[PDB]
Amino acid sequence: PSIKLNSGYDMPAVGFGCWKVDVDTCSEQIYRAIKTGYRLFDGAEDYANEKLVGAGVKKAIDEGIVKREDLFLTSKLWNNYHHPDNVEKALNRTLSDLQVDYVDLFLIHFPVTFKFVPLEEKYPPGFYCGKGDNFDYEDVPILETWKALEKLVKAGKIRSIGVSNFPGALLLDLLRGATIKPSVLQVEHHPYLQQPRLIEFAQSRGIAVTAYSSFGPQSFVELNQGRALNTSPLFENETIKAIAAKHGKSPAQVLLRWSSQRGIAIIPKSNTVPRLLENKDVNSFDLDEQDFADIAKLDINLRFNDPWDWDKIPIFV
Ligand SMILES: NC(=O)c1ccc[n+]([C@@H]2O[C@H](COP(=O)([O-])OP(=O)(O)OC[C@H]3O[C@@H](n4cnc5c(N)ncnc54)[C@H](OP(=O)(O)O)[C@@H]3O)[C@@H](O)[C@H]2O)c1
Repeated sequence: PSIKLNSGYDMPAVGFGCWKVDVDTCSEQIYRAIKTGYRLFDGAEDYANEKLVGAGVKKAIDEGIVKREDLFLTSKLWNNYHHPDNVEKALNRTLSDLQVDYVDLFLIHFPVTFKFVPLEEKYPPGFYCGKGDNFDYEDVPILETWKALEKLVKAGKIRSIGVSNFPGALLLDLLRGATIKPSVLQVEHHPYLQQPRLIEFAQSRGIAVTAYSSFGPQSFVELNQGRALNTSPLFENETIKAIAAKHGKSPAQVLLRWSSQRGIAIIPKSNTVPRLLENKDVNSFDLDEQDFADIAKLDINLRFNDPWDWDKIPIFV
C-alpha cells in the first residue's frame, strides 16, 4: 500500500523508523526489515546511523532481495545546515553514508537554524553550534533553504522534498514561495496530540502527512524524558483497550490503524521480529466512526518533541 505524492512518486504507506535503533544491530536490522518486506526507511543526519543503514541496504541489494528502485529512502537536513552553501554538503554526506546516488525524500528536519559547523569538525553535530555548550543561530530564512533543495531536485540528487515539524502558518508561507511544492509534512501525531486542523490543512493541499511517535510517550521513555515518564502509556489506555478488544487486535494495531486508515503514513520503530510483522499490517481491519470518535476524546495537546525544551525556541507557541 502506497501514497501518491504530488511529485509523482509513490511513497510506501508503512515504513521503518531509524531513530535510536540499537547501534550494534542497526545494519542487521535494516537488512532483516528489507527481507521482511519493508520498503521505506525513515532516516536522518541527526540519528547518527546513516552509514549503518547504508550497509544494511548494500547487503540486501547485493543478495538480490531488492532493487534500489524498490526502496524509498528518506533523510532529513539537520539544523546546522540550512544555509544554501551548506545544504549540498550535508546531502552529499547522506548520499555517501547511504551509498546511493539520490534519496527518495529529503525533509527539512526542523524550522530551526543552528550556526553552521563544518562536517570535519563535528558530525553529526546535535545541539553543538560552534560555541561551547551554547546554542547559536544563523539568519537563513526557510525559503532560502527550500530554493537550495529545489536545485538539488533539479540535479537529480533528491526525488521529493518536504518538511518536518512545521506548524500550519509556516507551511502556508512556504507554499507561497515554493516552485516545487512540499510533498510531505512529517509531524508528531498520536492520540494525545491530534492536531486535526493541521492534518486537514495539509491533506487538502495534496501534501501527504507522515506521523511520528505513533505510540506517544513510549519512544521518549528510552531517553528518560520527565514528561514521557509521567504519561500513562497509550497501550494501557481504557479506550484503546476497549477498541482493541472489540476488533480482536492489539493496542498497537489500533494506534497505528488510527493513522493509516486516515491516509496518514506511518513509520513505527520496530525492534523485534514479531513487532516487525505486527506493525507491517494493521491494515487488516477497519475502525468505525464510533472508534474515531472515542479516540478523538483523548486529545490533550501533549507534545513530546518540543524545541521549547532545548532553548525556548518558539516553533510550537
Ligand atoms: N522530528 C522528526 O521528524 C522525528 C522525531 C521522532 C521520530 N521520527 C521518526 O519516526 C519514527 C518513529 O517514531 P519513534 O521512534 O518516536 O517511536 P514509535 O514508533 O512511537 O515508538 C517506538 C517504540 O514503541 C515500542 N513498540 C514498537 N512496536 C511495538 C508494538 N508492535 N507493540 C508494542 N510496543 C511497540 C518500542 O518500545 P520498547 O522497545 O521500549 O518496548 C519502540 O521503542 C522514528 O524512528 C523516526 O524515524 C521523526
